[PDB]
Amino acid sequence: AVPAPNQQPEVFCNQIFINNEWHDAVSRKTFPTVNPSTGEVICQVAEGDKEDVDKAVKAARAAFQLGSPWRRMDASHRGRLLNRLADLIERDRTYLAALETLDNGKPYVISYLVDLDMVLKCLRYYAGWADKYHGKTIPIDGDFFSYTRHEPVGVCGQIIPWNFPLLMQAWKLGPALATGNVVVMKVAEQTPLTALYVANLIKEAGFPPGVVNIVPGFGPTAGAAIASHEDVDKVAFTGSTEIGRVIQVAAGSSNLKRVTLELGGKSPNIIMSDADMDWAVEQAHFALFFNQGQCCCAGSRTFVQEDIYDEFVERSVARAKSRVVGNPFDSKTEQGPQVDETQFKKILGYINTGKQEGAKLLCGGGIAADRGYFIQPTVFGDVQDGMTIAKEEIFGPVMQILKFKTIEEVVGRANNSTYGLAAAVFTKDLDKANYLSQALQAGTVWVNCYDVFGAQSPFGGYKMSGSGQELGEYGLQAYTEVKTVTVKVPQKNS
Amino acid sequence: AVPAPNQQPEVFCNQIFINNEWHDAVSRKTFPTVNPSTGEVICQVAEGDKEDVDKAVKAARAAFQLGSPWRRMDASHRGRLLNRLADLIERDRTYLAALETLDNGKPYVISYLVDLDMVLKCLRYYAGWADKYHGKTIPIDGDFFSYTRHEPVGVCGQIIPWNFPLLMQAWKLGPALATGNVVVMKVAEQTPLTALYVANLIKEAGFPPGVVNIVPGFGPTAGAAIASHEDVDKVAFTGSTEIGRVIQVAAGSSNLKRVTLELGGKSPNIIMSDADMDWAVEQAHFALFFNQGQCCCAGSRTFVQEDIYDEFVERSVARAKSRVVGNPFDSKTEQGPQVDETQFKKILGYINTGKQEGAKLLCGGGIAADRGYFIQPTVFGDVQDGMTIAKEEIFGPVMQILKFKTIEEVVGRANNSTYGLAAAVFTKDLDKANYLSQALQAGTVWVNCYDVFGAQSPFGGYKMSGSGQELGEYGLQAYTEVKTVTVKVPQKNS
Amino acid sequence: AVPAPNQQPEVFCNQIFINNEWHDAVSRKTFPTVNPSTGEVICQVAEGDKEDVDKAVKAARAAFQLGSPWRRMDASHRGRLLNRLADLIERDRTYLAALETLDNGKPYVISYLVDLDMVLKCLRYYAGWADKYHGKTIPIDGDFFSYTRHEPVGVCGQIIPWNFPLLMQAWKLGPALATGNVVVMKVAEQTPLTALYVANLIKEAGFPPGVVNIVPGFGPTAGAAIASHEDVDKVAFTGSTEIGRVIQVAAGSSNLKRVTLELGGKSPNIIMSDADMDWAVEQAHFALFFNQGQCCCAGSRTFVQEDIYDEFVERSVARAKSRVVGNPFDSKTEQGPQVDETQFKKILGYINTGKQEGAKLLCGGGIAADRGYFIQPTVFGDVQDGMTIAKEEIFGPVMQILKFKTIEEVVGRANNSTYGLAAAVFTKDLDKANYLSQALQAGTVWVNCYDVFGAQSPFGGYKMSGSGQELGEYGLQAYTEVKTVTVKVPQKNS
Amino acid sequence: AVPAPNQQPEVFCNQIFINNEWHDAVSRKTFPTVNPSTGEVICQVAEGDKEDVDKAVKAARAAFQLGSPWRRMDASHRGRLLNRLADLIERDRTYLAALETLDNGKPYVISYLVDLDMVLKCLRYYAGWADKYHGKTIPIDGDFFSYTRHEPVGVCGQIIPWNFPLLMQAWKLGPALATGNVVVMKVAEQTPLTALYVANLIKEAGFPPGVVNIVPGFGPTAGAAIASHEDVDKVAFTGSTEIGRVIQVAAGSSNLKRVTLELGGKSPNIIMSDADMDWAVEQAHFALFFNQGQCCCAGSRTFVQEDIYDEFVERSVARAKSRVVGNPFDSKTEQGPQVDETQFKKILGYINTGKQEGAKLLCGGGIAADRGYFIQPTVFGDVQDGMTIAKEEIFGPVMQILKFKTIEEVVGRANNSTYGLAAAVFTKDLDKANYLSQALQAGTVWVNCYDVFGAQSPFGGYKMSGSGQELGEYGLQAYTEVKTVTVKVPQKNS
Ligand SMILES: NC(=O)c1ccc[n+]([C@@H]2O[C@H](COP(=O)([O-])OP(=O)(O)OC[C@H]3O[C@@H](n4cnc5c(N)ncnc54)[C@H](O)[C@@H]3O)[C@@H](O)[C@H]2O)c1
Ligand SMILES: [Mg+2]
Ligand SMILES: [Mg+2]
Ligand SMILES: [Mg+2]
Ligand SMILES: [Mg+2]
Ligand code: NA
Ligand code: NA
Ligand code: NA
Ligand code: NA
Repeated sequence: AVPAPNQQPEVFCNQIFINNEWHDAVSRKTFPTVNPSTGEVICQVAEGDKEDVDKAVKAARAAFQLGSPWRRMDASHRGRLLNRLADLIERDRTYLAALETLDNGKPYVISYLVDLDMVLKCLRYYAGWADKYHGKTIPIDGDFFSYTRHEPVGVCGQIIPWNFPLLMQAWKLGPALATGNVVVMKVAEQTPLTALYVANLIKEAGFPPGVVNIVPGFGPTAGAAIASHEDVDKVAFTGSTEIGRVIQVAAGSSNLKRVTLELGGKSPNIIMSDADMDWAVEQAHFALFFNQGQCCCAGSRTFVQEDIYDEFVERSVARAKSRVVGNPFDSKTEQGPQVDETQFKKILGYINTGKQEGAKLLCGGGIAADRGYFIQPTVFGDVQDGMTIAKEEIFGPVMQILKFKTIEEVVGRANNSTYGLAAAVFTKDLDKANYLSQALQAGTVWVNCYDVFGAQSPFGGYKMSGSGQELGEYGLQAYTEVKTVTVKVPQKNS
Repeated sequence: AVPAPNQQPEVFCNQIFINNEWHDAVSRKTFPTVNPSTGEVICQVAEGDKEDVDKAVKAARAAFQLGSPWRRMDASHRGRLLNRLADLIERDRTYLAALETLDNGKPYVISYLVDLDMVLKCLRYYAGWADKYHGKTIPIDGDFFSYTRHEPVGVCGQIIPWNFPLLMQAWKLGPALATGNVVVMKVAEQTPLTALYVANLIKEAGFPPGVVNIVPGFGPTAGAAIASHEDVDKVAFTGSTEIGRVIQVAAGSSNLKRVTLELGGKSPNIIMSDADMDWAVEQAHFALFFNQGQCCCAGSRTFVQEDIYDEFVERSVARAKSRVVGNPFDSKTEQGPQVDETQFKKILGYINTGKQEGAKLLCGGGIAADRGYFIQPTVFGDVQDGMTIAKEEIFGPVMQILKFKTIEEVVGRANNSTYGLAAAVFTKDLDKANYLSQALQAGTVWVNCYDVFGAQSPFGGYKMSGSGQELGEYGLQAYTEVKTVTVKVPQKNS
Repeated sequence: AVPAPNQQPEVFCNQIFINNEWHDAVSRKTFPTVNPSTGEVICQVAEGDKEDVDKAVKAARAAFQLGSPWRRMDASHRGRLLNRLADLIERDRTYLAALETLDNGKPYVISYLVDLDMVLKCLRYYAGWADKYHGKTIPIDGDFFSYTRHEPVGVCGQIIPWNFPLLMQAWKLGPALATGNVVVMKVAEQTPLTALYVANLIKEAGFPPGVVNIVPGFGPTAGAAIASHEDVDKVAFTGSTEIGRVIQVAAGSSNLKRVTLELGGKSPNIIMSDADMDWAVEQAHFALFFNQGQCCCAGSRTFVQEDIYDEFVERSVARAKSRVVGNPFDSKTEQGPQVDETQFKKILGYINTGKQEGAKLLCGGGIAADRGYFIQPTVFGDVQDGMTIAKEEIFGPVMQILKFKTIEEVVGRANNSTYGLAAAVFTKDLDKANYLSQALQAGTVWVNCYDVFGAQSPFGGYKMSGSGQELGEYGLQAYTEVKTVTVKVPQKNS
Repeated sequence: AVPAPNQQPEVFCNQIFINNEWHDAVSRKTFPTVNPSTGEVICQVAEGDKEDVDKAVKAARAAFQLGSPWRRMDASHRGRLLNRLADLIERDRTYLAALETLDNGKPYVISYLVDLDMVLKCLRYYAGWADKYHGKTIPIDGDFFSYTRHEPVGVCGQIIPWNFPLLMQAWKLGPALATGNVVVMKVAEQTPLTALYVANLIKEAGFPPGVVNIVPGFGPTAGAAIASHEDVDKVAFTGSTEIGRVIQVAAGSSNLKRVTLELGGKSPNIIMSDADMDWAVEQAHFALFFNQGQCCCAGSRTFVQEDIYDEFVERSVARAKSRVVGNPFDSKTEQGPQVDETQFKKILGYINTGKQEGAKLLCGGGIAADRGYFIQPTVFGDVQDGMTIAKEEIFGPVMQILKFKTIEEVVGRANNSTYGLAAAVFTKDLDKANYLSQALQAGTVWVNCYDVFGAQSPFGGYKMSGSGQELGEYGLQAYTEVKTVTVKVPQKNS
């Protein structure tokens, strides 16, 4: 049961958030954010740059000073605040889901039942961790008492993408705040609105001024200002592999701040001959097409055993042809438009490359509408490992189906990639499942399912898909500093 | 590759071990220990009673005094001592394996390749834990610094059975010593020899006097004296459910000492129709017959799906008929004699009980030799849940095979038992394996295998099979006391 | 800011709670609960006995069946339910604090700002643990995949005392429900009201019928029925050392159910010569007199260094003389009446004993009013270790002041006790603090403070003060069963 | 008791170690390693460069292949191998200590009693961790079974400095090998010998070929090749802050390999007026002068409270003047030469800068011998924060003594640094110790002691002193990859 959406939600926040106050950019400049379903400008938003980042960093540093309200606050109380924030987001769920759809393009039904639900679950999960991430008392040699304190890392710069605006903001705020850090967040230029509204809720929840600061703006300006800042202790980045390299170099060239990266992928989804056919087809469809194909862990290489290849393909094509593309506010819409014009064109370019290289176009392949950035659900069959569409992240509704024969063969082909974010295996056999989950070089391996995320389970990639993890207890590590205190004692006893 | 055994190993230790020295019982009484393969007395052993236990507890208490060598010793050094003990045991491996077989009856090849290997692995595993079981620093509300110290419980009474003499001794000493406790061990009257020789190695390894004290003797005397002692802080017991009750009652009626119990079982081994037949038959045989059937976790209820029942039974009977029973020092021997006359008679009684209640005797069913306590591998078919042989622990070479139709049905039947030590499932299906491992109410569930123990994995029972665990990190909990220290500080900061 | 109390709160719940419904006792019998401030009957409460306990256990067992709503519920949702209960309790905070004061006797200001605050913080802390108590994946030897599942123990019997009705209920429900167990709680006959009202909130919060069942009644009847029940998996008991022994014996004599105990103490509060005089005096007063002296961890052995003894005593006597005893609903009242006539007489008897044995009566020593169970704040000086009042738990407003000379002396005297629940050290010296905190044999050692509890920090005693812990992560151990699942795999790799 | 050293130990290993074999550099080029006590060449060593690093990486990658002996080896066995390596190093303890002193310059007595002892303790500690670093089973929402596997990161490049040759190699190999990774180590050009001999012991211990590969050579050649290698998964660097930046940039510019840095510091050692004078003076001396002042965590900023400044300085000067500088093989020698000519000159330059900026030269200040690189123990008084010697790491026998008045003041001055490796506090006061340990921004804070390291306690820096940690359980995090496996199950239950 989904409440009727306001297809034209009002925008209340569109400025820079610092010290719980709204500010215009120092330059007074603004940039437009577009509704991808219509191609029309929603509103103007303050264009933050270096000077604005500097103001935000100083406010974060001030809020992080020893003896400040945020530093003195009981850990259990930080949890109370995260829970309060969640309650506020839930109060405004119908509104936020509509705003998310308007700015991003994803179906309102999904924004409401999925994105918003996950935001709530993630913040409430981390609220619980606030007073539970213990340090240790260590039995070192000699007459000493030794223990560790798990202290906050400090001023954390967080740069997020546009595919899951509210969820990415929650994935970053949750562990950072639970562990007592202060934040300077740079939201994506394509989707800054929902995050800004949440900042209003952060203030309402009672978080001390300076604890969370949000600077909307571009990458080479605001984003780079955060990465190269001399007083930013750590930077968490989620986005393209290309910018990930830029971020790591900026950190090494500035103050050696700590860096964590969540990059893209070209995740293999392996269908063994003994899989449940109906289930495997629907899951492989979901694996690739979810969120207009704009998922880092999208199952973009669908490997199907030869004995079931023909039937699997035939059913996959039928499902892709039946997928409803249209107005994201319409309850029947399964697929909305791509996020912007740049992405829209990039996808069309990859489709053209697929055709040129000899992949078999089975359905779709072009624009789905005259207005907005809509693309038809596209399926390529007989894809080979050396093809561009089999190697590069398309980030669109373009499915690649490859044929294989043996389990030893598919392991090697699946692993022959510079990416290692996720992978999946569909089979009824115990031994095959264990053999594959162990052998696949990926941060997450799903068995008989796909895109199953939980605030409790970590999500991080291997190889060039990034470093470190998000969600779960592991997510707390990157936001913690370890201090060992070793005290001389009169006579140590067990 | 097994070294030739000395079939008549000399006995060097047969007294009470206290403060690293050998003592006769205060009464000067001795008891004979019998070789179960011949029915002849090996030698006499000091018969410890209450007064001897009192001496041992006082020695253990003195060695646990604050400032003592054992209390001041670095945790890493306790690990060094455990590793040294393991090296000494390995040096005398061939001798210990033969002495184990002489007093217990198990095949020398098994004593050498299994028992001794597992003793070495247990001690070395625990040596590694000595300096890694950390306490915690806790983010409590207010201006305080709060942390916990993981201290030793103190004087630990350990009462062990006779089925795995050396191994049970190691399972008890490993975690207790790794955490800095002191021990008063009461070994089984049927198999005291190997543990007394290890005491000699404990002294040789460098353990301070009083850290380990061993008192051979009977149960209602020496064992009860430990359970009811006013200065024993904890008692660990492994044996019959019946004596487990007496122990817990003795603890409650004396000084409320902490108690952990490892009792018996009637473990269900479930063979689904899609299982690997050959593997399942051999493993089911091993699951029940291992160690002359004297295993707490013996797969004494073999449930077989109806479609493969006939074939499974036919193959199980052939395997049981081919099992070689004889002199345990002979390399061809698969099964030695039962531990003693009492058990021998108990098993014969159970065999007769099975015949009387209508179970189908398929093979064996009688005495296998003139001398010693040898029983023929026995298999009962068409066993029903309400039969006594399907409910009570026989602890002998007597197999029960039951027929079932569905997975839902077998779950209920397998769980309808007052015991819950272990269980197993043989199937090739992923979902059946996961459905069963979750649904089975047992401490350990094996999938496509049986009796697979690792020093790293915990082992404990559910229901009336006991409480607490042994092996792994979990085995350290019962040997640790948690002290919280909460300090007022000028101003608490994250 | 404390809201004006309803000095005569209406009673809405006074029956047996089973399956989210109210029931009279099978016998139809009821017992009166008295207001300790007036000595008058508040109302009648159903008198649960064995047959009632039998009904509650059956309800709990049914609610725990595999596939039930409580068993299938996501761990995170158990957390949501606990947070909801907390919210309901906060909504009815004013009412609950008043009802607590009416049935128990403690000052309403304290019930509201201390007890209710702690109930909320306990339930909210444990709600956060629901989905965070992980099992392990273990690198066992050989070609196997081994892991542990932390499952609920099952039907947990919880018998609680009268000193902190609401808090004791929270301390028990929090960890038990966070881990998915079902409960059959037997509240104290002296204070059954507030717990019964919370049962109504449990139902309102949405917990499935049978998850929490409450049986008001007497000890030897309802309490013993739970301890000896054949289908209760675990029993947690908080109360007298005497009954603790009965519980452990009942468990061993019945079904070997798991047992944890929290008994009394005779906690030493050590004031060194360099301590802050003013702080130490107020804290020692608090340590002993808090909650009408009805605390298990009361600092009932105040050790004071000779050089500051005279001054400390002088100041301690003045503070005791100024302590306001009267109507608990009056904002000026610091000390309410003792819980009942039995306790009232026991305390007066101890005071007589103190005078007979030569302790120096410095103030108080008699009845404080002709109505209710009020006792004057009493202080005994020059107390010696061998005195009855220095060894036995008085549980009243009777303070013992002892003189000592050296640090080695005080450590031994503090440790020369059958109890070991808590201890405290007041000093400005680093080394003295560390020397004492390590040497004192107590579950909790406070430094420059007393009675500092946090939901995050564990609380459990040493020696005869109990076994196991409550609060913190450690509290989850006793409510968890560990299952090892070991699966044969094709080829294990790191 | 230290065995008499061989003052001219023979060199057995001086080549590149790959696949358990010795190779000359592909270019055939060699470089001389100098004895810092005489200034003479000890021997030539193969000069590894990019091509050699390429061979090492291929060897490491081949040893890491799924199905390889190293990958299939039981975790417990990796522990056995580390323990065996430790035994071999202990067998050759006397020789190794001598060789260390010959190549490095530190006193032989220290090499034997400190360095070798810590190497043994480090390796044995990590051997224990091999089969104890568990993954987790997670209670995620929905009908799924989710767990994590802690897998090795893979090919780890390790670049180490010259101050503690053997210990640095151990600190690196211990955690890397315990977690199943493979190594390509680049030892310091100034001290390559001991590491190369240990490589021989690694082969003897039984480690599979290619698990550990050592490439002696220069930094911009061999070092940079590892940091920029496309097939190196992680790089761990210990050294100058300047090269740390180079490493991080090379990583971001190459394959986004994971990076951990262990840089220098300017650690504050704070002496409060209530400190034990004699203890504080000796410890402050040790803090700074240890290992020729060549310690990253050297107490190079000795803050002394004004009331005790004069006496402290006076006593410090006396101690520095009596410190014996000479032949490291002579038992009376407390300080040997500096590692090389470059360091020797840099230190002399800093002493010159100290005199020029107005620091009061109290003793020493020049060359201590005609031969080798010996420098007189130098002490500067009245040092100000803005001085060069007060800000830059000198890495020599040059002590800075600063005066302060208040605790609040020293906290600010101590923290006003770009570094944050360590700090110390000398005081008898409990509150002062807790106030400072919390307030100091450093990875390690010692209280009434200095340079207290334990294999159990983690060691890592804050700010520009590095990221990540070494030693303890924390040291395993950087060498582990986390894989999440999420499996669809029929019906999840608690
Ligand atoms: N859990 C097991 O691994 C295990 C082991 C051996 C036997 N059992 C079961 O026990 C049945 C009977 O064998 P048992 O008589 O040798 O077992 P048991 O319980 O009597 O003896 C085991 C240990 O406890 C000591 N003990 C005996 N009476 C005692 C007492 N009153 N107080 C304290 N300690 C006492 C024994 O001397 C021995 O050391 C077997 O047939 C089998 O079913 C179980
Ligand atoms: Mg870009
Ligand atoms: Mg018996
Ligand atoms: Mg009573
Ligand atoms: Mg350099
Ligand atoms: Na937009
Ligand atoms: Na025997
Ligand atoms: Na009452
Ligand atoms: Na050198």
